[PDB]
Amino acid sequence: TPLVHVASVEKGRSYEDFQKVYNAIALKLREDDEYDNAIGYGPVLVRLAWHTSGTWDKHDNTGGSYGGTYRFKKEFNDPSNAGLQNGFKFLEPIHKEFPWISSGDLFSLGGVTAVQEMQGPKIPWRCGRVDTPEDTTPDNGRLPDADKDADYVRTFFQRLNMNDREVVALMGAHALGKTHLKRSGYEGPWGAANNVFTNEFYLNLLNENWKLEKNDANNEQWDSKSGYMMLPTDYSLIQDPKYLSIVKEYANDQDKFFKDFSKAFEKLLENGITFPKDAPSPFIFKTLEEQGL
Ligand code: HEM
Repeated sequence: TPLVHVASVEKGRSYEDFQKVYNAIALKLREDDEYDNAIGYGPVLVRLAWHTSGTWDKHDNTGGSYGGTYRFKKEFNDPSNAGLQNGFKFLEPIHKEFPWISSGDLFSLGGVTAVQEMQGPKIPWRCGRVDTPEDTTPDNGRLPDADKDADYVRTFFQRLNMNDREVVALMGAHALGKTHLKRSGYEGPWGAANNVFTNEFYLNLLNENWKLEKNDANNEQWDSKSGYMMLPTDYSLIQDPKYLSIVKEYANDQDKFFKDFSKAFEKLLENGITFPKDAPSPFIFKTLEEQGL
């Protein structure tokens, strides 16, 4: 039967403590602006939060964000995690300054901070993930393949307890960053902005003229004359009629996408965690801009 992971608040800590950690992440995001040809660390931090959470298996409550297990070599050397060492290195000085925060809390908070600082929706966030030992590290192979179709995507996300709307909303994070050939065997950005969180992914899927091509790694990807790309799994969202309707909805309603993304992303980051009835309410952090910082 499933493991139980009970959220336990870092001793004596409250909203103000976590806002300080948020602020340190946000300030470093602003400072270290030349990483990845001036994209900055925002996208890789979102990907780190997702891959550290996305190992979860609803059937037995293995993997997931709780244990912060990416810090162990089996997980940080997962071929699916290639490049995420950059997000981990970014977070190192943060963890040094705030050694009291758990690894799971830091990885998930990095993702929340990145989305909000890149002008995305507010993502409520709860503390209390607790570091678990090396033998709790999930095996490689729990993160999704990119060369597959809509049926694969739908089935895959059932393991994370996500439905069609939640899947399409989550994939909207591909507005951010790019594929890097040496990391994943795919090359190129999904859009123009790269470090601003918008509904551009959906607009690009629908509005661009896509050609199925082979990249320099001999893998198929969909390319547009604008210099954008889509993975086979991204493109599957417009091949499947159920996914397509949701893509159209998000392409035509920025607010609805923001709201749905926020819920799904929080859910992703919280999967596998039992919050005590008297745990604090989720925190909604202010951006640097909102603070006048
Ligand atoms: C079918 C599901 C998914 C597949 C197959 C997939 C696959 C990929 C691949 C192959 C890359 C490129 C890695 C590289 O070469 O650097 C990537 C990047 C990225 N992924 Fe996804 N992904 C999926 C879902 C998601 C989700 C649910 C999120 C978050 C909500 C997400 C966030 C990101 C971000 C922000 C990047 C950019 C990373 C960077 O620029 O360094 N992805 N993904």
